Amino acid sequence: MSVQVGVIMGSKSDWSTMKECCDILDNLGIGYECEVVSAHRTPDKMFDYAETAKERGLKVIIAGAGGAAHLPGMVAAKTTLPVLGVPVKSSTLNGQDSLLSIVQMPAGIPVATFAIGMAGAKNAALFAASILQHTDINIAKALAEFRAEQTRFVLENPDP
Amino acid sequence: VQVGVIMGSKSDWSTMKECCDILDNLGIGYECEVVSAHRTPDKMFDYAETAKERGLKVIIAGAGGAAHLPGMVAAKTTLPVLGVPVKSSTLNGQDSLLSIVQMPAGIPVATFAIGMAGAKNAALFAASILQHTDINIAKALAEFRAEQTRFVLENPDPR
Amino acid sequence: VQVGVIMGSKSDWSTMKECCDILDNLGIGYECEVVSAHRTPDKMFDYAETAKERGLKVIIAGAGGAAHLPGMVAAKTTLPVLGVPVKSSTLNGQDSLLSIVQMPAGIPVATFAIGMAGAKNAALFAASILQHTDINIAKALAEFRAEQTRFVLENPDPR
Amino acid sequence: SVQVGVIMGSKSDWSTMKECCDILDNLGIGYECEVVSAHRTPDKMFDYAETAKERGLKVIIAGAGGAAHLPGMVAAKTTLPVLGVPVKSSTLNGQDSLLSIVQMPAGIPVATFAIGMAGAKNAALFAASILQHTDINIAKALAEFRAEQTRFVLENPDPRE
Amino acid sequence: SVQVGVIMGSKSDWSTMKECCDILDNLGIGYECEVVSAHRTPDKMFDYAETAKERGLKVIIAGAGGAAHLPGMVAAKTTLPVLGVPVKSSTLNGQDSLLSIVQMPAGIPVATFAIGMAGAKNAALFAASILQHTDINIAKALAEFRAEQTRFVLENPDPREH
Amino acid sequence: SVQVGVIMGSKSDWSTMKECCDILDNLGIGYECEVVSAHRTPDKMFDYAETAKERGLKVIIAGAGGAAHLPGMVAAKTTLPVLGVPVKSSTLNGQDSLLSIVQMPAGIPVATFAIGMAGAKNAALFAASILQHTDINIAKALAEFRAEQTRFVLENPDPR
Amino acid sequence: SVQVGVIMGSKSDWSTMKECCDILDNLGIGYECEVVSAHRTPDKMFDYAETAKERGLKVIIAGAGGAAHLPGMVAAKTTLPVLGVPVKSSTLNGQDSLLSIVQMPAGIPVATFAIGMAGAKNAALFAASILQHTDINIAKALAEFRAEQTRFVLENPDPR
Amino acid sequence: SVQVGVIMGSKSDWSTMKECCDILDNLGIGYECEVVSAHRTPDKMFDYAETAKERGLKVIIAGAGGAAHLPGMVAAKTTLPVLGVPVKSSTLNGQDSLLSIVQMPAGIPVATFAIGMAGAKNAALFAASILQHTDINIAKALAEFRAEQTRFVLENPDPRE
Ligand SMILES: O=C(CO)[C@H](O)[C@@H](O)[C@@H](O)COP(=O)(O)O
Ligand SMILES: O=C(CO)[C@H](O)[C@@H](O)[C@@H](O)COP(=O)(O)O
Ligand SMILES: [Cl-]
Repeated sequence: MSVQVGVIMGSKSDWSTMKECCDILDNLGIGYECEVVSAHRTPDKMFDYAETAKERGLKVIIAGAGGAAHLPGMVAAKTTLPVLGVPVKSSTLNGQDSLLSIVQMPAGIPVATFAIGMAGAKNAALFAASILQHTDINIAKALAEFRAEQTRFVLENPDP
Repeated sequence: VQVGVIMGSKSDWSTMKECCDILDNLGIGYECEVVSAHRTPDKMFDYAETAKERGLKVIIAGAGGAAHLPGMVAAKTTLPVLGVPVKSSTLNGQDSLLSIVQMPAGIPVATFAIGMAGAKNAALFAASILQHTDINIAKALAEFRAEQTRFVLENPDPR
Repeated sequence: VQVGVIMGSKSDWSTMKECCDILDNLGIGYECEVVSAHRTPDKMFDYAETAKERGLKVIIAGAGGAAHLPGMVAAKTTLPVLGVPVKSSTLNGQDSLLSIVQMPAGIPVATFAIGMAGAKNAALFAASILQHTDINIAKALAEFRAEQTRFVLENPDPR
Repeated sequence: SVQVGVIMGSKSDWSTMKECCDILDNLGIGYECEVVSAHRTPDKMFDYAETAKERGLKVIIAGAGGAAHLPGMVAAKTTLPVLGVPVKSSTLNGQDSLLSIVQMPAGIPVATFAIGMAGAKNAALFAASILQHTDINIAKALAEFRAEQTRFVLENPDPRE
Repeated sequence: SVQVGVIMGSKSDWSTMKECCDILDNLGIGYECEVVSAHRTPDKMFDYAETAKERGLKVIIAGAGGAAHLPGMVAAKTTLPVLGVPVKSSTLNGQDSLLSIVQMPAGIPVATFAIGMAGAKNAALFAASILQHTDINIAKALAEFRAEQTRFVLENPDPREH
Repeated sequence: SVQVGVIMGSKSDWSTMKECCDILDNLGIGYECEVVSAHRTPDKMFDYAETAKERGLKVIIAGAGGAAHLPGMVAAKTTLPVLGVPVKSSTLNGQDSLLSIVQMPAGIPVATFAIGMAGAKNAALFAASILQHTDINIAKALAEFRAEQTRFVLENPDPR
Repeated sequence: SVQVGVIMGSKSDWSTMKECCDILDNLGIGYECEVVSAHRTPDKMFDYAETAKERGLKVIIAGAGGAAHLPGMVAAKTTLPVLGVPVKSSTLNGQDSLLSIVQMPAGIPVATFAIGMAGAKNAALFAASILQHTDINIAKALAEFRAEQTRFVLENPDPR
Repeated sequence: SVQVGVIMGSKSDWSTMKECCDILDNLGIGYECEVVSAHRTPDKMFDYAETAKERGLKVIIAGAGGAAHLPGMVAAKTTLPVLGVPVKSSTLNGQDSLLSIVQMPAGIPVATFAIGMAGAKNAALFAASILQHTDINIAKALAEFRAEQTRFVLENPDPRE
């Protein structure tokens, strides 16, 4: 698969959330790369990643971070590509800090924000597919089939 | 007409007008409509079912309180849906924000800041989806960002 | 079958089972079913539409996170809908609660406690609705209350 | 006939609770409205709840703010359905009242609506939905209300008007 | 002699409320402890509150969680000072308990303490500070409790101790 | 004869704490009211607390907002009952004030009342409930105030 | 001599940050103030942080609201102490600003003060306490500021 | 030479504040660690803050939880910089700790860091940034600490294994 989505995260500890993103991208046939890019510890690398993403052929960036979560916003500041933000569940405040740090962007620089934790990691991937589908038949198909199968799974198991 | 801007009531217009203003400035075609998830549920379903074949590429949906409009629209279209939490009078949009962003795995809504900020940013995010296949939008967005940057650099000492 | 007990997903069963248990204890006919607002939106609309003609008098709906199921069922039936916020793993049901209870004026949802307490109480409130027309349910509910009172008066010493 | 009791802790709740009464007025439902304080008139409170059923009330709608105990205590003392409206406190924007009403432990339910006027209105509309089952006038009036709110959106689609 | 009434909505509050009683014991203060539910035994709760003063009680400590109404409804039915302990609720970690107790409007006070066992302990120590004014031995015991807690920290300054 | 000390961290707390003092005046209870800052006058605050019992005070009522330390630090320096009134902060509507006062660890209690003027009123009424035991005049005036407020609601049942 | 850089995300933050500047003036501390937007002028922000030490700045005070990333991103790019002032957001009363600034994971600290003008004033006062070691005039001026504020409460005990 | 005083309200804070001291050790900064309770040892508290400067301290790092008053009260009684660490509380996950420390009114500042271990570590690292001007060895050690944390991310980009 050609490499269309960049999945980045603040530290290695985030993997247990962001893998669930990568797993879905994999299931949908979507080419991606994943990298640890810290906004606070590797600020220059973060700018360089953001700046070059479009000319490296990426179409969407999914960024995950926790606590004072700046990674998605600062990446969005340095690329015109759509940036999707995953608030990672923080051990002290259960991701309330993550969520507000990402979602409350003032006007001018957007970050599309999804649910705290794994659910938003999964949804970021599916939203990335809904971006890439307009341009890519197999990804359009794969997303259609995912939705059809999740719908079937609930229709087939009505008795709890 | 590539963007559908919708909201639960006319009371949301003071917020969503700002979304529309940015789409105009960027030369992006849009329609704007009151579509209530609770009071016009059948029209909400129809709207969402037919958006793609009507040629819409993104839907931007605002709602406050128990804000169900974005999520229910996303349930019924594969187009990307952008959720704007409208500031509630009682809880300052905290209800709006959680009701929109906390979608469980399977049906995503891209959520932006509470109020006017999220409205603008939704228009600007839709621009970044649409630039990929239209160079007039790429020009217009580049320029928008160029100008907002220039604006800040022109006024450095606030005294 | 007078009470429809529904939920967004199977994971909600550990909560919603306690609702059904109460209805059993009180001799109230019910059905329980997984109906997803986001994954089976058409089925949902259908369930809500046909509920009255199928004989249901009340619908009890549980959901967690961005909890849209009760509001949307309420939008599509004239029957009273009771909302149970299910405890979400990240925000302890704060999101579920606000997503259910903060309905704007026009379409109500009667909301109960987050978690098991709300599930049990939904079932009891449905009994309080249905007692008006059936003496056996009135007796059952009066007995349940008497039992819970006796349980505390007879066990006054925590030591 | 007087089928719904609308009660509240204090007259300062009236600006919220009046919106509940105006909706019952419009649906042609008979009600009484009354200040009954859980904290300042606890005995009258118990009395009101105790006698509601014999007085012919079918539903009680109770509003309060702060440490809002009125809905839960009435519910403790009557088998009638009680609806709880969290009144917007000046300090925490009704978050205290919401939790105080909605977080009832298993055994004594209170049907809880939205903080403030939205909940007040919805409380009334929800009382209509309980009462409709045995009052054709009420079934009619509630269907006309929902038809109207639906029509109003369909006929005014363009917010730029 | 029985001067403090310790009450709570349910037996599941005992793991918290037991800590209150332990302190009352240590300070030599007479008390009774009883489950009295505002929602399931509202009439017994009125009865308890009503009769407290004429039964010789001087303070009531009430614990409850969730939509915690016990402390405030007791306070509405007695002239005695009532101390409220918010019990840590499973769902909202006692945030519901705390607001349902402390946010009483003007007219009927409930002195409120910290969520959970910290508040249970402090409710007892606070009742001791009410009673000390007319009870010499309780004054003595409270002085000594405070002296001993100060000494414990003075004797253990180095957190690396092992 | 002065039995209640009413203190507060700054003059701006007066619009709240005046309501405490006004109830004390109506119940016939002697008090003094003083600006005592935990952060700007810590030595005076220690001294006030240390000498309160000696000066004849039976109860201290302390208001503060924000990072509200006055009630708790006074309680640390007297064995008298200390009543805390969280004053409504401009930024967080008294949430910071409430948590700063009520969440005392075991060992040093502060009796905490509602945020703002309702808490100020109730601290006074609660001080009365402590003082009534040893003073029949305070017991009578408190009893009347409750009978008054009950009768007012009872006599005005129609809110219109 | 310019030792403190006072920066803010936008002109609208000046209503808050002016109070910081006013206290620096009173303390006789040289400072500069500049609008530096993390999200709209990211390159300028990296340059400001990078060049601060060589320009002779000793402390940076950064104000921001919403998803407030300015203080954290400046701190990532300079080893100077960075003080963060959460600006009161119109929507969430600065709760988002506060969590966005204070919740920095281990590695890159930001010293955080109160939401709003309280924090703006205290950041100035705290910058003075860092600088006082290095300058006897700043040390005396801080000493006096405190002496005055203390005296002001001792001389004015009656709140009525 | 002891330049930083690390204090805490009780022994149950050590699991957090130990992480602050570890970092001071790694940076070669002299410090002392002490249990000083604002509520149980208020006099010792005042004396500790009073004498800080004359005993050679340049910065105080104070940790506390719940109604966390230690950091603010020490700042009211010394002219030295005080750093505040919110200790995670069992009931409210350090939300009380944070607000009790950070929301200091104008006049007496406390520099506040993240709730818990993250904040304890960052207190240490912020203290080092105050003191680096003073000792070229401390500036070297802080510069190296940062380099090391950056290297760990730049050299380990793929989180997969
Ligand atoms: O003081 C607190 C917590 O001690 C907060 O003000 C509460 O309001 C919080 O529990 C949120 O509640 P909801 O958002 O669930 O209503
Ligand atoms: O996300 C929510 C919704 O429940 C809140 O708005 C946060 O603000 C909360 O985490 C409180 O934060 P503090 O009270 O710790 O500032
Ligand atoms: Cl920023």
